[PDB]
Amino acid sequence: DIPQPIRGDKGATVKIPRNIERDRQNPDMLVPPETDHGTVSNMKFSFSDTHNRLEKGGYAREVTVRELPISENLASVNMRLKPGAIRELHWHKEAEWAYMIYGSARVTIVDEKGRSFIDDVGEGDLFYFPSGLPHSIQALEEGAEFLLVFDDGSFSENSTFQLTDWLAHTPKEVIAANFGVTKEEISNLPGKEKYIFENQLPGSLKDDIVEGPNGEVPYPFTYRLLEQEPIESEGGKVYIADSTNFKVSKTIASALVTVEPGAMRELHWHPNTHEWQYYISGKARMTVFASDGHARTFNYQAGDVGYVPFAMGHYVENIGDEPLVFLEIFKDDHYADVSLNQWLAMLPETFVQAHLDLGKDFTDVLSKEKHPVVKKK
Amino acid sequence: DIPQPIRGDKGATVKIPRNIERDRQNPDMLVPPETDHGTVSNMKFSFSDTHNRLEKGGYAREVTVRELPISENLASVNMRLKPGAIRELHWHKEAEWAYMIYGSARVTIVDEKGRSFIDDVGEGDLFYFPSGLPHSIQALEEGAEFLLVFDDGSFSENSTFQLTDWLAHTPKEVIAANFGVTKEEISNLPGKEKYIFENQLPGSLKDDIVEGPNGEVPYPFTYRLLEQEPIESEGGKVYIADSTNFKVSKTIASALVTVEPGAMRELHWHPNTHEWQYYISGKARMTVFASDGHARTFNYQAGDVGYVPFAMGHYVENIGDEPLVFLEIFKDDHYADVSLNQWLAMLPETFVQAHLDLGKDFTDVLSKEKHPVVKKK
Amino acid sequence: DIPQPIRGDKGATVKIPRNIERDRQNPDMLVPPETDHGTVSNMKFSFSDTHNRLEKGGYAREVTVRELPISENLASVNMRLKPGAIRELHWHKEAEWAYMIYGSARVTIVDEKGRSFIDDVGEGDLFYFPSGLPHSIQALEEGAEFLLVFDDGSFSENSTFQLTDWLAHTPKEVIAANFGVTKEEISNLPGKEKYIFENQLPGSLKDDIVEGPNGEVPYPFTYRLLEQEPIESEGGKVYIADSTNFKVSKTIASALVTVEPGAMRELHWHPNTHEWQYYISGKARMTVFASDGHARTFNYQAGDVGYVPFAMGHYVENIGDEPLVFLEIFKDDHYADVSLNQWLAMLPETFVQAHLDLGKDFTDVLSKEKHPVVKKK
Amino acid sequence: DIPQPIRGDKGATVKIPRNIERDRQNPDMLVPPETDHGTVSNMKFSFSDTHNRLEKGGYAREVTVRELPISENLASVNMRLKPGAIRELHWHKEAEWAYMIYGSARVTIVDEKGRSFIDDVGEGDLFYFPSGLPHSIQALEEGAEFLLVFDDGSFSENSTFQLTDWLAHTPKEVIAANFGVTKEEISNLPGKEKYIFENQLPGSLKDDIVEGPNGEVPYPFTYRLLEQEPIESEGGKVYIADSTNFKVSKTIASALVTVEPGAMRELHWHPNTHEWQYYISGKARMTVFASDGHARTFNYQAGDVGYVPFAMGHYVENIGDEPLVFLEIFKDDHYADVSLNQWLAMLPETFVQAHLDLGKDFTDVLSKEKHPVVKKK
Amino acid sequence: DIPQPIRGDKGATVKIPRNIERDRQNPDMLVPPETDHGTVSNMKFSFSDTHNRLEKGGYAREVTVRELPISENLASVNMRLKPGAIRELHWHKEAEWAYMIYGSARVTIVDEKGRSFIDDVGEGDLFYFPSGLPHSIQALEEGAEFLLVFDDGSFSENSTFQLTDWLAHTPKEVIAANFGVTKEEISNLPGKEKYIFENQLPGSLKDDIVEGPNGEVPYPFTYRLLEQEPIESEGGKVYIADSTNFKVSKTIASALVTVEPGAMRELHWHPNTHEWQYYISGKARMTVFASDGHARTFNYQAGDVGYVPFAMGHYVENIGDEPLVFLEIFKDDHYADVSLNQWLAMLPETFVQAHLDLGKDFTDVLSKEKHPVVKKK
Ligand SMILES: [Co+2]
Ligand SMILES: [Co+2]
Ligand SMILES: [Co+2]
Ligand SMILES: [Co+2]
Ligand SMILES: [Co+2]
Ligand SMILES: [Co+2]
Ligand SMILES: [Co+2]
Ligand SMILES: [Co+2]
Ligand SMILES: [Co+2]
Ligand SMILES: [Co+2]
Repeated sequence: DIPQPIRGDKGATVKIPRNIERDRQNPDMLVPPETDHGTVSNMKFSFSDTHNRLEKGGYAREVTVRELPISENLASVNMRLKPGAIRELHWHKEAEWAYMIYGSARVTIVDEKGRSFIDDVGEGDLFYFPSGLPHSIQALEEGAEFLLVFDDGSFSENSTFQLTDWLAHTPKEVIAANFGVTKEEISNLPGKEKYIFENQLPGSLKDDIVEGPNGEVPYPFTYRLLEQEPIESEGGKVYIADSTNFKVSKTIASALVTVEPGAMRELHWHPNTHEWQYYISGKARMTVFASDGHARTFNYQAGDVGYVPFAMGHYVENIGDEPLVFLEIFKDDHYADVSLNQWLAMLPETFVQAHLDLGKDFTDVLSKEKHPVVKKK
Repeated sequence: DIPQPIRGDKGATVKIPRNIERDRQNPDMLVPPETDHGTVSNMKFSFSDTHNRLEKGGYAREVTVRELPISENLASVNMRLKPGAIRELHWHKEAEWAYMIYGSARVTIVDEKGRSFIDDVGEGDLFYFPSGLPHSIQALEEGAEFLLVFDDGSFSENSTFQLTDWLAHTPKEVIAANFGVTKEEISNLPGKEKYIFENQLPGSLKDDIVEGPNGEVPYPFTYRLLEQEPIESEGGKVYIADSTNFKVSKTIASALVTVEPGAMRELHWHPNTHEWQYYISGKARMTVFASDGHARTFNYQAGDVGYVPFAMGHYVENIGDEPLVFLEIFKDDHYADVSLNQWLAMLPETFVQAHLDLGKDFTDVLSKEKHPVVKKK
Repeated sequence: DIPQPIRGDKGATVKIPRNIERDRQNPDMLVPPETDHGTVSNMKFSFSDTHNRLEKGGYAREVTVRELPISENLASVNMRLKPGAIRELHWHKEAEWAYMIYGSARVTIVDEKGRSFIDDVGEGDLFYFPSGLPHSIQALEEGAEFLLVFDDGSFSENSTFQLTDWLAHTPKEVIAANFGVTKEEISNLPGKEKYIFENQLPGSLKDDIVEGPNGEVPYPFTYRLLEQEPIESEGGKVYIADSTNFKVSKTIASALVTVEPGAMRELHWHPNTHEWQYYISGKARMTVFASDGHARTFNYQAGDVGYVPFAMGHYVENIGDEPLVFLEIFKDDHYADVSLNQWLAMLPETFVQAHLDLGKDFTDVLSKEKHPVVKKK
Repeated sequence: DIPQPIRGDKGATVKIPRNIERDRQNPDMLVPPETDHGTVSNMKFSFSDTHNRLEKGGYAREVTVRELPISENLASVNMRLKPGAIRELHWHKEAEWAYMIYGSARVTIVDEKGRSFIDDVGEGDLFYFPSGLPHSIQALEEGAEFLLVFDDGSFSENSTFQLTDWLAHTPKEVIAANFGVTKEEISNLPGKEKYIFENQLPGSLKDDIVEGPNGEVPYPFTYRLLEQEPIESEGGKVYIADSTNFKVSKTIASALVTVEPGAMRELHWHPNTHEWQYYISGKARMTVFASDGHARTFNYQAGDVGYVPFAMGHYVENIGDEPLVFLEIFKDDHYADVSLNQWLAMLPETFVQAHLDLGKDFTDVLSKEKHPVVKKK
Repeated sequence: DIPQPIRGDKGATVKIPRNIERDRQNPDMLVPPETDHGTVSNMKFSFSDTHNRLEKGGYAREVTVRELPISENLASVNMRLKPGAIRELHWHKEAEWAYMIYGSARVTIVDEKGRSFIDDVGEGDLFYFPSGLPHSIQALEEGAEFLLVFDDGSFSENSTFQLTDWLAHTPKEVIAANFGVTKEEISNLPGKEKYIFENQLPGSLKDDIVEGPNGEVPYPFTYRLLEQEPIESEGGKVYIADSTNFKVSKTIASALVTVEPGAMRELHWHPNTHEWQYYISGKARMTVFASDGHARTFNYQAGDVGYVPFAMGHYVENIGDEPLVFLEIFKDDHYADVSLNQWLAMLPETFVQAHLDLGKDFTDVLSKEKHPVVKKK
């Protein structure tokens, strides 16, 4: 049927032309909980509402601070590559973190000491490129689609540094003198960037490996997140990757969260930094508690970006009949949360009861072990 | 008698209605030293000039960047609790540092790993809560009055995150699902925050201690400052607590300084960061030397906040007949100063004489040992 | 007696060393009204808490954004001159408005067309100097003390442009070529600025007037504020000067308000801009209403600066037994206010009743005429 | 002859009065490479275009963010001292790094623990003073001329903290009480700063050394850069000093680069931070590649400051017949670059060929060893 | 000969490699007047130090806030066109003012009511294009070279809105629907912008004029500056154009100043706004007096930009043997200045004497008429 912004005796039918589809995707916004209050920034933006850059070989679209101004420290690109297609050799000012949602791809990277790392990634794997280090992505036989996250909200991926672009804007005399070749020998350099371009499939990983007088990199730039043992609680699963296990990932900590229907990521906050979210699949609502009696609830589904400013209280509730699967990203060297449940369980029961005006029947259910995802009884 | 802004042949009597009381509290402002020069920001604000928030169980008032704009990195709350009264369980974005001026109180804190620390503090003790970590304060039988310092000037304590406020702005369905209880069971949750509230006195410390599967915290969140051996020089005493002795205090370094009458905190500066001051008792003047021939003198007494921007030269002189007692606060992992006296004592005497146009009779009195507080002969 | 921050069952006695004199000056800050709520910036500062610059012939002290950061658009100097003493010929980037509180002075100004205006100002008169136009102030037989207001909060009086300072930092060859004289004829130029200097009394005003070829200025730069007919209401008087009557005063609108014991400047706000206040004599309290359930009360007396950000609700109550006299200053081309009383009086009484849940007995007292100052019955 | 802004069919003769000398110093600006494109900030400023402060004993002139706004993190002073002349004892907020271009000088420094270090420096030596630590420079028998670099673009050296200035603006009573002497004994203190002043030559280094109860400094504050073994490639030499070899230099990394005629600093970028440059001798051009098809070429010669924002591609080409010698400065704890040549040499040749549309004849010349300076064949 | 930074006993010879040619251009910077003091921003930049954009038909180079950061409100382009060459139809956010230094050009503009103005401008004429109004410039038989000034310092000429660029980035279906034509009829549209392009000479002005239904523009967009009567004084001429005579020039006031050898633009300041300068021919020095004892002298010659922040004192002295010709530009609706001479001449002579410690022999030379340019006697 047709939803209306009505809650008990409050609200009214909509009398003007409206976007009923979007209203149906945002039931907790058209009709917020009575417990919402006050001004809170927007914490939700869909990749479907962004310009998609189409190239021969795939596409790329972004959610940055220009779409979602609350997220000043983190931005993201949803990138797709056809089989064999190459995201051109390049670098940026920002560090890059990635999750492989679909397919597989080969990455390259050269570090500051001239050492190369080349590796394949599959679904559920991560990669991380430190700031300034040059890299590439090439999709294998199935193609690839993945999420890139960059540690500056102002990022733009029409504005990174491309190999062929650099050369196209360096005097020919200089390129020739740099390499010890003639101007003639470099006459066929492309006159513009490629960005994404089609290419034949690469050979075996084993045959791409390049040996150097500087040795192997000390830590890999890929990580098999789904092959780790998750934190398992009743209604779901949590896989964490930060700089304590994925060693190179110094500026980005991540978690992949799965929430079964009827379950929720429990009430908690982060005492370290802001949370940036991407919703891979499913449907959720989350209330952000902003202090001083301020709270706003948001709805999310596949393709949405979410956000929770530093230290604000939140939960993520599955409100659909399918699994809810989302990433949590933090610009920091480690993941950390404080669980509301565990916090109160570790305090004297009389003290908690004095706060909450509730009795022993509440404090008895408190648990001193942390269960990030909990399921309704 | 009635003081006038007159110094030698300079200045004149006041001919308009005036605040004679305040003028008497500020003799070095109504009549600055001839050596003051140029524009310098205000470095002085009284808690008596702030709004006091009164609650059942005590009060709290603050000096922030909105009162004292030079102090952008540090703000402070003067908080008072009646016996048994509780400063409600809460958290903030800022780290918190505290000094117990009067009475005693019990604190609680839970860290990111779910480990609890509960302890009593008495006069002269400190506590420190890292950013984001939740905590509480409850005054014991004498009540309590203490100074809180927060590591962001923009702090406001009507704007921290309260337990009952968070719950009051979370949908009931969500609270019930989070804990595995019915909406009925949480029906009596307060509909608003408490902030400070009255409560019966707590039992023994020994009986409040809560055991956990995550073990004890690695370092205590309280510190007995007055039980340490002070640096002792002729006219006073200095007790320092930074992250090298009070291990958890990573973002705040402190010193409690006592200056006998006729004595002064010697000429020095800090090569690391800004100094924030609180005057516990007594009366002082301080000249801040701001470079480029700029200097301004300020007066201080009990209840005043003071400040010295990064690297500016200063001293703190007791100008009353009682002990002068004040705190120095630094947003850094350690205390450090450069003493003017010791600096010059460690340089060739001819070199110093060449600078100062003074002879061997001056350089002979220079001391290579540091005496933070010196007494007039 | 000794005031305590106690109101019924709220609050507690002060247990730490305190500023009792300042507490007596701020009773509505030590014990605010219970209707106060939430974070509001400081709206109060005393000239007695500022460094007084003393010179041969008088003094100058200032309240600027460095003292009162809410006041970004307006700054003030309290300046005193002994008989005959001269505030040196100078100019600034800011426009300058002034109120003569004590004595009398001669002012000079030259405009952009090379025309001069020279006039005497006594108690209750104003002057106004448009931005960048050069001027001077010289006290007459009685000396002078006055309040200067500048239309930028970042103002400093140590940093305006002084005549002798300009000449001291111009090459002697250039000064010589500028006036067609030799270097020797200007060798006695002061090597530095004077700022304020002693001098004999000037002669009669009529013998100082300088005629020239560009004619008289079109509008005077002085105004006799107390010689106008004030708005008189039950408990006081209001004298207004803005660009509509004091024609040159384009960037500053002003009002002098007198409030008898037991009276108040009524509840109102300004739809145009911020209010800057100076308290000439008497004792006051004001609550600033900041919207969204935020309000904060402040106390003021002789020598205090006050402030009310744009559109915020306020009243100014006399809480002493002597008349309360203050200036209201606005950076705009006219004075404007909305009176709470007059506003409701101009609406249908039943509409007002539906809002306030009061009856005809309330709406019957509302007045359609504006009475800016009302007296307690 | 007379150069014109003409390149092939583009540009035109200059028809207005012009600066032919400067045009001759900037041939790649009057006539940029065709490969330049788009808006790029200015990356070049000459010390010859700055105000020189002359004192008895030498001079000092600066290039700061007020001259070169792209350089917000780094500023520089070119300072000259006559034999025996002393740069007065002082300190700043910024850390200081220096290179001795001509002559020799003695430095002093006292650290936070009261330990002194006194040492001589000669041509090609460096010194580094951590922020806030007080120091001095005195030229020996040949005099001295050197480059100072400060780690804040906003630096000004008329605004650092001078010993005699501090004392000149401290009340005499306070100075006397600080040292335990009479006001009489300090009567001859200078009434103003000296900054740079003449003085007789110092005695032996051995006789200036001052012994302390706090021991020797753990790491020296001077460094003999030219006595280290340089990285040697075909057309030049690179000497690097960062915090890994010059231990105290925590915030500044440096390299001195020598480029023979016909040679160039190869194409590279820095993945860590911005580059600041000083051209000691010779003549160069450099193209800064700013991403998104933006590139601008600049010319440089002795006395010029240059700059390369974080991660932008660049090279430095000798375009004269003398050696090109320049400093590269980075605000970071280590030097790091990525060499374009080595980057591509460490990747599969087919992959590189696919990017560049070039064959095996290009990829064969790629070198896996880094040669910072390369010479034309 | 070889200039050295030596003035009497102050300064020393330059011991490091140096830019002797630039030093010869800046003698009052290598050896400033002793009356100079303190930190002042750079007020000088050369067009010769900027990247010259070369196109078929001419060139464009710019001085913006990225070159001269003190100039935040005004930027400039030196543009050259060959005979018949066209600066492509375009518009910008900034208003545009121009002075024709060489040759002649045809300009077009269309206003907000759809009315067109087309006119020819020769040497010494101005044009002005209000913000956002579309225009073009086309050189006549001689070619043209001119100075453009834009009322925002952040301007870039690579980033204005070009006709063909707009069409190139609009969907072909939309362009077709916009004009009621087919996609094929617009297939020959340029695929990119032209910016500057060659073209045959236009015909007579009379045959270019386009009549339309909205009528003639009310005020012309060109002005014959050199055909007005200048202010003539002893050593030169001043021609002023602002909104009072050149009616459309609402945001830019201008003056062309000619100063004979041995003459100077007298000591004055502007009470309204900043001054931006361009030096057309000749050689000058100017001291900018910045208040508080700060002043700095700069040298200028043909091709230089200069600046004087709001209200700062200045003069412009011809220091060569040829006439000195420069533009003064102000972002305001009128030109205004206060003359130091005229100012003092309009005050009582004894008041002036008391300030300057000079006698009647000085005040007797003061002139009540403004002479903007004075000649050395
Ligand atoms: Co990338
Ligand atoms: Co979270
Ligand atoms: Co707290
Ligand atoms: Co200190
Ligand atoms: Co004035
Ligand atoms: Co008002
Ligand atoms: Co230094
Ligand atoms: Co480099
Ligand atoms: Co244009
Ligand atoms: Co001028």
